[PDB]
Amino acid sequence: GGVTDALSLMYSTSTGGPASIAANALTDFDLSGALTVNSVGTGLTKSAAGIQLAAGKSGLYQITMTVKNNTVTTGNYLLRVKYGSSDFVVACPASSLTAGGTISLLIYCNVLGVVSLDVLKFSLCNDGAALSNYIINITAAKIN
Amino acid sequence: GGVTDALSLMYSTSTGGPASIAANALTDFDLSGALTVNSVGTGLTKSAAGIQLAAGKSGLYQITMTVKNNTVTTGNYLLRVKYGSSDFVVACPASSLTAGGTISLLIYCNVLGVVSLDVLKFSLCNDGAALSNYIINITAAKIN
Amino acid sequence: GGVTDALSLMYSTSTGGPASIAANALTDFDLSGALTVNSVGTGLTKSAAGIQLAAGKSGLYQITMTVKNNTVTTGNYLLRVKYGSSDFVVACPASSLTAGGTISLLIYCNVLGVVSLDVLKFSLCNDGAALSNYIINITAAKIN
Repeated sequence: GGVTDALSLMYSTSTGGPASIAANALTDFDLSGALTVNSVGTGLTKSAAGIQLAAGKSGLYQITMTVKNNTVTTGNYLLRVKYGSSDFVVACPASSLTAGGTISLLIYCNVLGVVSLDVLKFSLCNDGAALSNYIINITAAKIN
Repeated sequence: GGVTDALSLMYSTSTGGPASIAANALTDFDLSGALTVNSVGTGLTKSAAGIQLAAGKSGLYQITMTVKNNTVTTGNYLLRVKYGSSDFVVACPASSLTAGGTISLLIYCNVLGVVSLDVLKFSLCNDGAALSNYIINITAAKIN
Repeated sequence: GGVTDALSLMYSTSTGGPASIAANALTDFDLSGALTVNSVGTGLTKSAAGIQLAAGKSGLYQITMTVKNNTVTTGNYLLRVKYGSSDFVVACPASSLTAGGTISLLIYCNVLGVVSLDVLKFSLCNDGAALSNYIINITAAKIN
């Protein structure tokens, strides 16, 4: 029967992202100006903090964030997703064939009802170069 | 209630894969001869191009591709999944304990109704050696 | 409508994990003493072997295991998930910004009805240092 809530975004320098994502650092992304590719329900909404979870929406969430920045083919792409006190990370070695990275997660999210706390945060970068030619996709879906 | 469509494949030199996957290159996999491990519905079907999405099947898709080739324990395993104009990648450092790699994604797929365009494409390799001893699994499920 | 079965665990030295996870080796985790963060249904239960699948529960499973051990920022974090004869792996380069790793999978699980065979096994480590300051999360959900 599908899922009750979901949000899929496209993030780039033209769609709400920083003109240049600094090298070797992780600053959470303001997602208010991201392009909404698909939306289901009203429990997940973009904001300057990341992706907000509406009250009463505790449960299991499937999350994916990917990045391609074909001009940066060296170093490692660092990706991070946070929720409350938990944070999840991964490092993806860059190459000409894999100019970017991916992080996917199935996590349990407890919603306290404090908008500034109930938010999925996202960030990524390359540890050796700035990114100003990226296509980033962020999708989250409540599967239970 | 489960999902409406899903396909899980097992790909090897004995089940439709190349006798030898060339090193440091990414050629999309012909999946017509892959072993169907599990199948749900009729929206996702294997083909020479990858995994076809039937008309009217736009939505959210959960995808995973993994590989084990225990004889190749050096370099990085490069994995890639494509759909339309988007492509997702990841690099996984090889070791004797981790002789392979993994890429998982939750992406939104828009189905235009052009079989040759509406297809999930898959490819992987090792950046320093050819693979001729691999077990590859590819699973895709429409979750919304 | 959500999922029929799911289990989300929090594993640490205080919640059932080894006082010290040996370097460069993969020993499956005894999950009997892990903290149950969320539980759905009765098909997935923790045990000394990993996460048990109840009889009649064959199907598609979404799995994620993550680790953070902020004091170990070098080498690669090696993660592995096994089920029956299949095993899936990934390596995640460590850094101060990414002190850990992630592995996510959508796999098909055939349940034979042999408790000691129908179990998801988990293990991870750092290839250059022991881990005694970790927060590990393991979540599995039957999506079909």
